Amino acid sequence: QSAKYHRLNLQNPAAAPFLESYKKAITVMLQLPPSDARNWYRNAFIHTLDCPHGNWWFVVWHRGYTGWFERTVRELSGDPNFAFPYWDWTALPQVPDSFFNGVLDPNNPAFIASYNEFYSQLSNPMSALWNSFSTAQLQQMRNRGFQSVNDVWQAVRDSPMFFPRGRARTLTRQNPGFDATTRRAVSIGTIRNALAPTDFITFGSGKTANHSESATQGILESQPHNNVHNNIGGFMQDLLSPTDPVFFAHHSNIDRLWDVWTRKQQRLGLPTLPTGANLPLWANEPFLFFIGPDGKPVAKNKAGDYATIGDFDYNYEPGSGEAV
Amino acid sequence: SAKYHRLNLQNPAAAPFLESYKKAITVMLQLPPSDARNWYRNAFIHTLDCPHGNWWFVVWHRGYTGWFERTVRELSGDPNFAFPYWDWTALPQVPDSFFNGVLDPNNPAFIASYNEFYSQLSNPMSALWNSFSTAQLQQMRNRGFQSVNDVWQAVRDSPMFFPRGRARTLTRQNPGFDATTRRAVSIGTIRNALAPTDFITFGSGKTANHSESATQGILESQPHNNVHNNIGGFMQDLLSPTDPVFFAHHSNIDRLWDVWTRKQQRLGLPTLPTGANLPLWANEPFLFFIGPDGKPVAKNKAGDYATIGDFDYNYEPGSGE
Ligand SMILES: [Cu+2]
Ligand SMILES: [Cu+2]
Ligand SMILES: [Cu+2]
Ligand SMILES: [Cu+2]
Repeated sequence: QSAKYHRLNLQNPAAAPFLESYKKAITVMLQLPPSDARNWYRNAFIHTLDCPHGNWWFVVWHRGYTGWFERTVRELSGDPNFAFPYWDWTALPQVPDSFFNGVLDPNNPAFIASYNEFYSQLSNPMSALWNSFSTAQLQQMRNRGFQSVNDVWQAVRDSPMFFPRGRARTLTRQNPGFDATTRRAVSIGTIRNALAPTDFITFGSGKTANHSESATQGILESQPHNNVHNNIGGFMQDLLSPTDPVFFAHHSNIDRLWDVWTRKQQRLGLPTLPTGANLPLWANEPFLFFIGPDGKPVAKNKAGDYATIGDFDYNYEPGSGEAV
Repeated sequence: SAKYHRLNLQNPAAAPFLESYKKAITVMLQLPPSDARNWYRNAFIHTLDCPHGNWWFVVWHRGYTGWFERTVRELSGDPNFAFPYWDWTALPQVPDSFFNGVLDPNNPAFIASYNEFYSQLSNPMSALWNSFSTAQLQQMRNRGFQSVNDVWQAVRDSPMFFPRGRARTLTRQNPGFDATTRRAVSIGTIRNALAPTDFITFGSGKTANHSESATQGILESQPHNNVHNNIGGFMQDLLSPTDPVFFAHHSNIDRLWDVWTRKQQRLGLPTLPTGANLPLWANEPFLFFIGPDGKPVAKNKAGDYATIGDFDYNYEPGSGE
C-alpha cells in the first residue's frame, strides 16, 4: 500500500524520465570495470549463477534480484526517486518502441559486440570471483552443476547465452510484435488463469529441494514469463537475459502480478506463502549472490527475506489483472 | 510386442489408416446423437471429463484415445486400424493430409453453426444427464456443472463451438506453427519433456480431483497446449475432439508417454506415482468412456489406463526415441 517508491507503467508519460535515468545507469554500468560487481555483465551473471527456473523460488528470487538492481540503478543514475517501470505486455504485446532508443537496445554499440570480447573482458574477474566464493556459495555452484568457472563459460559459449551486435534480440523496432502464441500467453484470460490459484505452489511453480532444480510450473512462469523471454530472442532467450535492459521492465511486470496475487489472497483470507512445513523449507533457501548499490554482497541471503516487498519500499501503478 | 501399430502419419503404410479414419468420421457424423459414438457425443466426453493441468493428463488421454481407436476400428471396417501419430517435431505444421475430406472440420459434413449443434445435441445430452449415477453427478459437481445447461453455458460463452470456415485458424495455405509453438515441439523441448525421473514432474501436478488445476510438466504446458492453441478454432477449447486431428495429436502425446515409460524402465526408475500418491492417482473415477458397442465402459478408474495393456498397440518410433 503506502510506499516511498512507485513502479509505473512504462507507457505512463510520468515514467519517461525514469527511462532516461535507466539509460544513464546502463551507460555507467557498461563503463564500470568488470571488477565492479555493478558492471552491467557482472550484474547479468548473478542471474546465470543463481536464478531459479521451474520452481517455487521463481517469483521470490526475482523480487530480490530486481529490488537490489533497482537500488543500484537509483544510485548510479543519480535519480533518487528511480523505480523500474513495468512492461504491461497484456496492454502492449510488443517490445516497447521506447526500448529501441539508445542503450535500452542491447544492439547499441556501447554493449560488448561479440563472445570473443565478452570472454576477454569478463574471464579474469569471473575467475577472481570464483576463487573468493565461500563454502556455501560453492555448494550452490555444485547444486547447479558448476565445478569451476569454466563450466559457466561452457554453458555461456555452447548454449549460446551471448549474442553478437545485430542479433541481441530477434524482435526489431520495425517488427516488435509477439507471435500469436505469446499474444495468448500475455492475454487478460491467461493473466486471470495465472492469478486464479489459491495456493502459493500452484501460483508460483513446483516445490523442489534446491532452487537450481526443475519442477512443474505455474501459468505465470510457463506462459507469459517464458514465452515473452523466448519471443524477444537473443539474450532474453537464455541465462544472460539481464544483459537486455528490457529484462527489468519484464520482471517489474511479473513482480506486479505477484503483488496482485498476494493482495487477492489477503482479500480472500487465504495464505500468501507456502503453508505449514513447506514455509521454513521455502524461507530458508540460501540466496547468496545478490549485490547492493555499494557493490558489496548483501546481508539478507535467505529466500524468506524477500517474501514481502518490505524495505524495497515500492508499490505499483495498477496494471492488467488488478481487478481479480 | 502388440497386435496393433500406431504409425507416423507420414509413413506410406499409414495412408490406408487415414482413409479408414475418414470412413469412421463420415459414419459417426451420420449416427443419430442418441448413439454415444456420434462424432459430437464423442467430443462431449472430453468437455465433461478431461483433466487439464494435473497428473491425470496423460492417463485420461490414453483411455479416451484407446477407446475411440476401437470405435474408429469398428465403424471403419478396418480390423487393423490404429491412430497414426502427428510427429510435430518432424512436421511443425498441420499435416496437408488433415485438409483432405472430413479430416478437415471445416468440411460441410460437419455441423456448421452453434444453433444447429444445440438443436441436434440438446435432447440427447439432457437424456444423458438424467441417466447419470450419483458418482457421475459428483464428477459434474467437481467440474462446476449443476445442470446440463451449465455445460451449454460453457460451450456457448467460451466459445467452444466454431462455425464453418473458422473450425481451425491454421489453413492449407498457411499450416505452419508460429515461432513459439515451433520451439515447444522442437527436439530440445521434447528432450526436456522426457528428462524428468518422477511421474509428477513428467506428467503435471497432483490435485485432489481431475477437474482441478495444478502446476504443469513440460509435455503438457509446451507441445500439448501450444499445438492446441496454434491450430485455433475447436482445438483451442474443450470441444477440441470435434477436430479429427485431435486424435493424431494425442497419438503423438501417448507415444511420448510410451518413450518416457520405457526410458524410466531402462534406468530402473518408477513409471507411475509412488507411495501414498499411487492409490490417490489410480483410484480417480473416469466414469464417461464409451466402448465400440456404444455402451459405458466397465474400466472406470485412472489406474485401469496406466499401461497400454489390452489396447494392444505399440508405436513406430518417432522424435525423442
Ligand atoms: Cu530468471
Ligand atoms: Cu525472466
Ligand atoms: Cu484434453
Ligand atoms: Cu489435447
